Amino acid sequence: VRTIRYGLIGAGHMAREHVRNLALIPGSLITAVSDPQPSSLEETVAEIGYEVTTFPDHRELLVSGLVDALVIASPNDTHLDILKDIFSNQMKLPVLVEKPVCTTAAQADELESLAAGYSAPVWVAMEYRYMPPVQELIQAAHGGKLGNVFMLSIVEHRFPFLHKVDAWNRFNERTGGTLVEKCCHFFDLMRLILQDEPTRIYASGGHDVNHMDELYEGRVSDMIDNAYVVVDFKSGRRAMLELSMFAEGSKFQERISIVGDAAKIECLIPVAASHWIEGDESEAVVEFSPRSPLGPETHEVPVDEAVLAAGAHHGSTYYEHLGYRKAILGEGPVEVTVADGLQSVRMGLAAERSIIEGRPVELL
Amino acid sequence: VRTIRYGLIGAGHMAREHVRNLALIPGSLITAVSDPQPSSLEETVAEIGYEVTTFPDHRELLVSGLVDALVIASPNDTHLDILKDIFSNQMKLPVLVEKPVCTTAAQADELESLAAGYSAPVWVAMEYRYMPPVQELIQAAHGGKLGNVFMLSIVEHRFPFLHKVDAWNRFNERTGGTLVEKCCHFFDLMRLILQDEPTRIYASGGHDVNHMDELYEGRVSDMIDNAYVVVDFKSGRRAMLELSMFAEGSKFQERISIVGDAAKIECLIPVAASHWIEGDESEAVVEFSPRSPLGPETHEVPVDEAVLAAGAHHGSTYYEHLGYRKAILGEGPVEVTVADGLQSVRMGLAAERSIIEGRPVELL
Ligand SMILES: NC(=O)c1ccc[n+]([C@@H]2O[C@H](COP(=O)([O-])OP(=O)(O)OC[C@H]3O[C@@H](n4cnc5c(N)ncnc54)[C@H](O)[C@@H]3O)[C@@H](O)[C@H]2O)c1
Ligand SMILES: NC(=O)c1ccc[n+]([C@@H]2O[C@H](COP(=O)([O-])OP(=O)(O)OC[C@H]3O[C@@H](n4cnc5c(N)ncnc54)[C@H](O)[C@@H]3O)[C@@H](O)[C@H]2O)c1
Repeated sequence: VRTIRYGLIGAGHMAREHVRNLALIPGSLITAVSDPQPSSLEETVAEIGYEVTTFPDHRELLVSGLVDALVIASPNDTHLDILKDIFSNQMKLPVLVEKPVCTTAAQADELESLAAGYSAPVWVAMEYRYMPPVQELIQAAHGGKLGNVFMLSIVEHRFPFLHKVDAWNRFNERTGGTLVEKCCHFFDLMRLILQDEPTRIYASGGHDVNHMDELYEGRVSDMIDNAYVVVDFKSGRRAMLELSMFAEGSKFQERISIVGDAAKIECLIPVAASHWIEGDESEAVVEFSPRSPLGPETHEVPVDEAVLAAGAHHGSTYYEHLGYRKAILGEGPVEVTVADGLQSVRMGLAAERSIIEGRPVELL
Repeated sequence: VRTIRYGLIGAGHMAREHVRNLALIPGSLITAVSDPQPSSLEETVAEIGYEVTTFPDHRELLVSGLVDALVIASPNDTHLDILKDIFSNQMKLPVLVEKPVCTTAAQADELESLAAGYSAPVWVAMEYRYMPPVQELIQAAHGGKLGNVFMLSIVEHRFPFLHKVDAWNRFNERTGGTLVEKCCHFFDLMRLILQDEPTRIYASGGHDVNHMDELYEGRVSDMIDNAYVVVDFKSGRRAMLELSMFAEGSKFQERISIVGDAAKIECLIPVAASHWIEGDESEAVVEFSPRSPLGPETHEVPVDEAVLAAGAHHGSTYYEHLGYRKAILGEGPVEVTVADGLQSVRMGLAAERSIIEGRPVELL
């Protein structure tokens, strides 16, 4: 072993996944949980399965001395404030902070300065990359099987935003926008696969279908439910994101395609069985499509049954935690830094502005 | 029966497909072929299989008195000139004119005026819609199985521009640009499926891979080989086109998806036999993906063996000619008018400007 005491700031749905995944990793002990909602604590405690000290407020937790490391899985607009507390705390602990790291540019601007002066690891929890199918595509791109890389397409086709606590995931004011909230993953993936930095974004999107029967003090959701985004990079590579939140019918929730000048590669990621028909479970597919001699190659990508049953992310949360652990113990780097978190968000924020004011947006 | 005498102005590769398809349609007689290149004439005649009168120049053909209707399958920048001759000819005849109808805005502007004062049918040969797979998508969109329609995605993944006669298809000056030349069909498809008009268009693209090694008086092809295009419509529907001319590896050359608020529908078009592996004759698929009860429905869509062997367009050219026949006999409408042809071109021209400038462009 070699034990790490973990504290959870925020004890909702994703917290419980972090729990189930920490359960598979020896050396991992949860010792403190913070949540302003007792019903959330009761359920999260039940899931953990052992005795832990609870707090309604994270400040009491920070100075409790029960924890070697933190996990933040509270609503998006809370994230910066909690971090500012962690940064100004005497103790100075590692943090895994759920995405989005930020929800506005004011925050991004502020966070950027503070994080520079902090001495403990900060990892932004964008796990998508450790999905085994996506891992293949990343190594295939990086290692040269595609030749020189130019195009990258991501298509997400999925169900409407789920029902959460105090319905915080309904308004842009609280989420950063659909493209920040659900899409910072894909904007980071772009940077990772293309090995490049964005120069420009343009998007078209609407709120066309969803959440039209929900009032919250008389108001309907102001958020996007579909969009097309186009990103240009400093070397002239280009990428595109397509989103529909009313395409749950799709066997495959994500489709990721990368074209280079020697070959093309695509992956098809199924819907989580927890969201699909029971029995009609599908396995993920990767297709390698070379130009040079015509002859595409398809193959299923399997994971571990336990790791996959640990969450709704095809085992990725597990690996994410293996990474975080290593970094705490100085046996690996932070793979997903604040910087990364901030680019992913500024990318979404830019995209949101573009839909609003019918112009592209420059990135710095 | 009722026999129709057809004249072909231009006798290259597509002309021979027009021939092969006219061969399947009873009542179709070719009587005159025009081409400045006798190599082209002798092969096109060989294909026809019977005796016909040839001309080097289309003007002699127009006043030959052998023809009830015309087909234009010459290089793009010739198209307006030939039409001006047809429009001013004493005997005013029906015309099927290959796409692009135009190559510049000056021409679009001019053609628009002239074609209004011409009294014979003018049909722009964008046959894509009659591909049986695509037909299902259009009826499904129009007829309501998708609910209200919002998104349309087109992915073309194909080979570099081919070697043509006197190599006319290499410079923007002669083609109108890649987005005009090879993409006007998809811009028309958008208008057709969405049943709407574009308000705005934006694209990112480059010349990144292809034709770095053909010189024409010392100069390299100045044409795009990949792009992402985004179109917004007057009702808030949107569409996006992805093009790579270096993705010949792809089993499926086209992928079309349409998302509405009850269901999604996709079609996959294989590479034409003549361009694919020998033996690997894959068929097109259509997948219906409802939201309401999860349960996707897939099925292969066949074309007739002869109709499929008659062309490189999944049988579409045949149906196109069934329509053109009716219009010649004044028993049927022009399904694809000059107006349609002109929007398709202006859409590409707009997209070309957008890549160049860096801003979206307004459409009227
Ligand atoms: N990594 C991923 O794949 C992924 C997936 C979904 C959600 N998330 C992120 O997880 C976070 C929310 O988790 P969820 O989706 O389970 O939502 P949830 O509503 O189920 O959980 C949020 C919890 O935070 C509590 N809370 C509210 N305000 C708080 C505060 N100021 N401090 C601490 N806790 C507070 C709520 O009472 C609730 O118990 C968001 O940042 C969201 O973006 C990440
Ligand atoms: N699916 C489609 O709709 C499709 C497919 C292929 C080509 N096309 C169109 O067909 C045209 C090109 O035909 P192709 O691809 O078979 O090319 P090609 O180069 O193989 O044949 C073109 C022929 O036109 C002749 N020609 C040149 N100048 C002429 C003139 N002034 N008058 C008459 N004939 C002339 C050439 O000598 C040659 O014989 C273009 O407009 C192209 O966009 C359409």
